[PDB]
Amino acid sequence: VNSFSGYLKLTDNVYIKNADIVEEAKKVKPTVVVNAANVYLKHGGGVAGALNKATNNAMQVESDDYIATNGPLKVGGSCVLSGHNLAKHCLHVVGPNVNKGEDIQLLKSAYENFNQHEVLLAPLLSAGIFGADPIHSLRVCVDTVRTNVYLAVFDKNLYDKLVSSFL
Ligand SMILES: Nc1ncc(S(=O)(=O)N2CC(F)(F)C[C@H]2C(=O)O)cn1
Repeated sequence: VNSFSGYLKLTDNVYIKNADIVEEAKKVKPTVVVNAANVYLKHGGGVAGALNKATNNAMQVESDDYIATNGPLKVGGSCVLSGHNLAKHCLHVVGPNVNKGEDIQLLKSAYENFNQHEVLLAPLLSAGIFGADPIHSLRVCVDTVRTNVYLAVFDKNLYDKLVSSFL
C-alpha cells in the first residue's frame, strides 16, 4: 500500500491521473519524482521548468554543479539528484526531443531508467514541449517499465484522450 490517490489503473504496474506533477509531488512526497530533463539539465520550461520553480531554483543550482563535474547526460540517460521539497530523490531522465531531431527509438531507453526504482511519480517522457506523441509515449511506458509508475498528466483533455484510446 502507498499514498497515491485517484489514479486510474492501466496495467498491473502503470497508473495515471490528471494532475499537476508539482502539486502531486508536494502532497505525496514520493520517494522518486521523475523530471523531463535535457542533457544539460537546464530546467527552463515544461515539466522541468515547473519543478525547478517549485524548488525556488535549488534544483537548477544542484544541476549546474552536477554538469560542471560530470558533463552532459546522454539522450536516453538519467541521473539521480535531490528531490528538494518535492520528493526524496529526483530522477532526471532525458527523452529524445523531436523538436531537436533526436531518434524516437531512444524513448524506450529513457523509460528503462525507471526500472531502477520500485515506485515513481513521473510525467510522460518526450511529451509536451519535447514534441513526441503522448499516446506513443504511454504505449512505450507500458511496454517498458516493470516497476510501479504513477503518471501525472497536466492537461485534462489529453488525459481523457490517453485513457479513451488506451489499448
Ligand atoms: N506541470 C507540468 N508541465 C508540463 C508537463 S509535460 O509537458 O511534461 N506533459 C507531458 C504530457 F502529458 F505529454 C503533456 C504535459 C501534461 O502533463 O499535461 C507536465 N506537468
